[PDB]
Amino acid sequence: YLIDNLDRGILEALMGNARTAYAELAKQFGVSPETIHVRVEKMKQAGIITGARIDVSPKQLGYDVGCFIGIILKSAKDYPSALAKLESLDEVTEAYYTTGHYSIFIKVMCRSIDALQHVLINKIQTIDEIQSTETLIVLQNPIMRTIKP
Amino acid sequence: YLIDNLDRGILEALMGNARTAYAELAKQFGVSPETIHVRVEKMKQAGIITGARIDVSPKQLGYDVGCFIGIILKSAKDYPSALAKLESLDEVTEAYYTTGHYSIFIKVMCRSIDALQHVLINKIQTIDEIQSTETLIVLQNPIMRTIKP
Amino acid sequence: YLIDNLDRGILEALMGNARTAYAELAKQFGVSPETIHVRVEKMKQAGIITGARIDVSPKQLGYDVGCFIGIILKSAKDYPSALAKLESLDEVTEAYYTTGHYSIFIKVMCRSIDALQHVLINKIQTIDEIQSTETLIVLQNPIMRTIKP
Amino acid sequence: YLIDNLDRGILEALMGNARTAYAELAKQFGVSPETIHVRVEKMKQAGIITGARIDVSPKQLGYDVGCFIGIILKSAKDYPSALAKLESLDEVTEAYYTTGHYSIFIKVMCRSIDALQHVLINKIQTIDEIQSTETLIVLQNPIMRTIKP
Amino acid sequence: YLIDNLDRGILEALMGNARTAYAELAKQFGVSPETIHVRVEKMKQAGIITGARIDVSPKQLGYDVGCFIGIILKSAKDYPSALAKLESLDEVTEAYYTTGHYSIFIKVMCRSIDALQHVLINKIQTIDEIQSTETLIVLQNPIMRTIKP
Amino acid sequence: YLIDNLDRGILEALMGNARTAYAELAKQFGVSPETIHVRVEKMKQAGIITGARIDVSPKQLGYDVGCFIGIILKSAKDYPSALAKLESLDEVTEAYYTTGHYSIFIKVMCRSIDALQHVLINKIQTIDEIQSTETLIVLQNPIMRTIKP
Amino acid sequence: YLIDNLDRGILEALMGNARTAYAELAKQFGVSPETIHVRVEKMKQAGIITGARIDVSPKQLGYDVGCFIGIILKSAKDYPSALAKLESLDEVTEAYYTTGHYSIFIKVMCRSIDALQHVLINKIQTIDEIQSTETLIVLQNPIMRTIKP
Amino acid sequence: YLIDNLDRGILEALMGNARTAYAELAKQFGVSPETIHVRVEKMKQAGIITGARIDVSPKQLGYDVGCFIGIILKSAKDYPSALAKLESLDEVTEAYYTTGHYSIFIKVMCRSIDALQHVLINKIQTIDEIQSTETLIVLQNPIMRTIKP
Ligand SMILES: NC(=O)C[C@H](N)C(=O)O
Ligand SMILES: NC(=O)C[C@H](N)C(=O)O
Ligand SMILES: NC(=O)C[C@H](N)C(=O)O
Ligand SMILES: NC(=O)C[C@H](N)C(=O)O
Ligand SMILES: NC(=O)C[C@H](N)C(=O)O
Ligand SMILES: NC(=O)C[C@H](N)C(=O)O
Ligand SMILES: NC(=O)C[C@H](N)C(=O)O
Ligand SMILES: NC(=O)C[C@H](N)C(=O)O
Ligand SMILES: [Mg+2]
Ligand SMILES: [Mg+2]
Ligand SMILES: [Mg+2]
Ligand SMILES: [Mg+2]
Repeated sequence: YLIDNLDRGILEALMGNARTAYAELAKQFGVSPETIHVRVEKMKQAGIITGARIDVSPKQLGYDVGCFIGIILKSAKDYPSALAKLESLDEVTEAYYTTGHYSIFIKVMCRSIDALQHVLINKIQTIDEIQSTETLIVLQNPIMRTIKP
Repeated sequence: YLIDNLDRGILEALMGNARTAYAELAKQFGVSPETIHVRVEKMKQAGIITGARIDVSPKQLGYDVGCFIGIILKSAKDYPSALAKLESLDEVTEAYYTTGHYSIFIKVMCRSIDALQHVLINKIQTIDEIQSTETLIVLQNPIMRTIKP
Repeated sequence: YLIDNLDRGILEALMGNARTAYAELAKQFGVSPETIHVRVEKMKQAGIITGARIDVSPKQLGYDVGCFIGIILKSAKDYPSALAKLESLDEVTEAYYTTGHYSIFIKVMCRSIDALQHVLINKIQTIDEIQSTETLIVLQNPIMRTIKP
Repeated sequence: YLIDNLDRGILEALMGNARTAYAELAKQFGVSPETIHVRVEKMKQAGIITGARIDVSPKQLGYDVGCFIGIILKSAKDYPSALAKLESLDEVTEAYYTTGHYSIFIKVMCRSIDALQHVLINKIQTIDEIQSTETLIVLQNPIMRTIKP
Repeated sequence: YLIDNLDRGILEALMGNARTAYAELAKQFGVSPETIHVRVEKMKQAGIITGARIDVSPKQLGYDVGCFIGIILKSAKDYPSALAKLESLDEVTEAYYTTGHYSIFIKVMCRSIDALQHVLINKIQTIDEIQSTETLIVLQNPIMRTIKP
Repeated sequence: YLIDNLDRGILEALMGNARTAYAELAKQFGVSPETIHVRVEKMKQAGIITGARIDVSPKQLGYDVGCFIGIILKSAKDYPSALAKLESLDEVTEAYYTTGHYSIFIKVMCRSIDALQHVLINKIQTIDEIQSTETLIVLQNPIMRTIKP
Repeated sequence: YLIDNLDRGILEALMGNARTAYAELAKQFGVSPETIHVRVEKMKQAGIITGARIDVSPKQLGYDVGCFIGIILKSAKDYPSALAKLESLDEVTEAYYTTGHYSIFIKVMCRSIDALQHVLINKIQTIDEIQSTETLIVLQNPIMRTIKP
Repeated sequence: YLIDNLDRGILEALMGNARTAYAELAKQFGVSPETIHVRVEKMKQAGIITGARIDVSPKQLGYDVGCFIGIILKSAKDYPSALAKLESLDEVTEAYYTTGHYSIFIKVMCRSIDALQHVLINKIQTIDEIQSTETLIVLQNPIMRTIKP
């Protein structure tokens, strides 16, 4: 699905506030309230727009220890089953199959280093395909934002 | 600012759909349409709720090359100045001060390897504090989700 | 257990000399010999004060080769049993579960490199969960001190 | 200064409790209350005994973040000057010149990751000799003990 | 087989264009069309000249993602059988037994990172002798040429 | 410029022998001696076909030491200037800007380790941008071949 | 066995030439031909002097490729048996149990990279305890000498 | 200068004992006392035989700390100047320009870790070209021997 500058204008608007009214964007882009409705709806079926949701701040919820963990597996064919075990875990918010040293690269979000220690040892490291982990503790997270379409 | 099980119930709901009706949640948890408005508003002044926005899929917008780049600097004191230069780059969506080998650990989102090559050489590696970069290219991103509060 | 500046004053005093008399600290902080007795006793049940002991110098006892060893295990779930085997060894004075490359990070204190070689090969490396060790020999240990509460 | 089995017997006792009575040890080993006073005093002038102090638990005093930091310098001759700057930092409890990758290997003791981040950026990495740091965060410290002489 | 400067002159000529006529090189080097024919033929039986072929450009055929992959095997004796499995794959254009970290170092030529991901996971990583891969994605390939005999 | 199965059929043939007759291929695929001339000529203006050349074996010409060298630079912005110096070296047959640890990844082809040592010290490492090199020496090169389009 | 400056004087002399006559050293150090005989003989039973032998030059015997190899074993307890297999090999001239990454660090002396390749693959890498090798090829060996007692 | 089986027979003999009699070797191989004198003398002018010297054991002379040090330089062109400074150090017994991570790979022979620490800091790391050292300490040296020609 290709994308007008009308589509981009809508996305910028609704990416900053989901509740900015379609009738205000019509006035703004010089189109009808109705095309705006339809543009948005095409982008939903395209899979571009995935939902409207409140954004939350994990830190102000007391997640003081976020980290990335590189997982090294005992053998590389083990990725699909390792992944299946990891995904059952709520502390794992992201996971990637990347270049470089690691088989899997994941983010886990934890409340304390005591919590992180319990997850590593008892939830992640017990996963039988896993030979080693290397976790990179976030001490500061100054930039967090979005693609600017 | 500590939260109770009503605060969580509200969050779980509005993190799935920003647009669900305060009036349904009132019926759901057995409370007043007005306590829900207020709880949400406190979490806002708390900084727990940061906004209501539509979520977008970069893949569907043609961002086929996600990467994490680890930045190593000429000397470690250089971190504030390198950060300042990187944050002006819109292709940098995230940045972390972490443990381990790198000074700064960033995500860039790009459309192609040709684009990514242009950004590395022209925008990132032209930054004068930066000794070397190591980019980890995402081939697969099977888990992307949120803290489940 | 929280801590006055009376508590800190006592700790500084008794951390430099266990035998500095309670009746001298009373004079010094303008309290009774009896509160000092009781402050110390609360900190003992708190677990803050762990004991009074003579400090010894391993070097003047002929421990010329101290080292840290990073242990890499064949698989990560192996930590609890590896640790249980290590702890039986008197040359292992410390052990840590850390971030980074190693599964376990330990200090061993030895008299000579001939001694260190015998321990590595015959006591540590015979531990069956262990795939590799990497030992960092201390050549100089210029700072050794304490948290300053 | 070489030690016999009376010297060890004395050490083992006073390393467990600084306060045990010379008079009990005399009865224990079958010697004079006065030879024990003297043996201890020689070990003191030998530098084998360095003091009698209370031991403190950092954890109970709220030091939840222990770490080892490996320091890499811009050039290796810089070791004496970097050491001098680090030793003025009270959060650095230990420092080693070791083998392997790092120029200086230090322990810092901190209350939180927020504190540790402040010390890294503001106190440690502002040291001008220092190219990069690599900090290993302690998640667990199951063995902490002494040479058993 | 040793090599005149006549041999080199012929090779330079025919390395730039296979179709440069033998009767033009005769004029050029002051020999007969017939020795040129025979020189070339000796170099063919020597194995120096391996063929005449059109050179193609993989990039203009839409190979946007070339890479090198370092293969680490579970055990080193495994090289011959790993290699035998790899060679069945058309995306593997080169392979080397090198010094350094890797057991095998290979080039694979792919159309997209989606393609590369499918090969890694399903063709290369399924090879049972393989413990890990590390792939170095080519972002730019500015020099590609030949030995200049 | 997209290609059909006639374009591939032509390529497969002329990549094996540049000299096979357009007239045989016409009979082979059931088309005109003249459409084959034209298809080839379009692929030429497309840049898909770059030439017809004889292939040479470096081994048979006495190049016993092939190597890949990873170049690390003093600062990453230095890549264009280091590249320019390397490309003047005829022993450098290939060069890549890749991911991972190195700034530039090159192939050099040499006759002996004595030669290779002379090139490293005298021609490559004299380049002023270059902090360090890491050369991977080819001991075996069992697969060398082409994209199979 | 402790060592006079007479002992050192003899060793320097006989280390440069085994055939420098005892009666010349007597004149030189102002002692008898007979003490010199006896000094040397004590050092032999001490094990200090191990033999008199011609020194050879491997390079002028056509050993163009010397190397060090770091051996990584599948598990660390495997050292004694790995070593026993290695020692049967004539190309292995030295072996060390060292700190750092490798289980065993060895020197092998070879005539060519073709020879080195055959040894690695067929003699060293077939040793079943071995997971990986990393070989450091000597390109230049400018200093080779002796302790100066 | 190529050698036959008489040349080898001579070498094998005199590499075991420099002092065995030319007259016994003549009887042994069935040749003239005089051809043996001559063969040896050619190998001398060839540079194959470099001397006859007594071999010494460093261990028995109290060298308990052998090490290999890998030297990394600030820039790679610095190799000739760093070498020149190192070769003036008598504790450096060997030095190599090798492949892999290090610029220079050296052996130092030392009596204690206290000595080795003094040499590193005061003699080696004071060399201004040197960014960092990595020393591998020998704990065991089970194989030490010669090419068997
Ligand atoms: N995630 C993976 O297994 C990819 C692997 N680290 C590579 O680059 O080859
Ligand atoms: N980002 C930083 O500079 C922190 C550094 N990687 C450390 O662990 O010490
Ligand atoms: N000690 C451990 O297993 C922790 C591990 N090295 C990590 O950082 O993931
Ligand atoms: N601390 C040092 O500078 C010693 C260095 N890491 C070495 O092993 O050579
Ligand atoms: N390809 C190999 O197995 C060689 C190995 N990486 C070495 O240098 O020892
Ligand atoms: N060649 C480069 O500078 C790219 C670098 N190795 C990276 O991955 O970021
Ligand atoms: N050779 C060994 O196994 C020693 C090991 N590399 C260590 O330093 O712990
Ligand atoms: N000693 C050197 O500078 C050579 C370097 N280690 C390389 O492999 O390229
Ligand atoms: Mg959102
Ligand atoms: Mg104490
Ligand atoms: Mg060709
Ligand atoms: Mg000798």
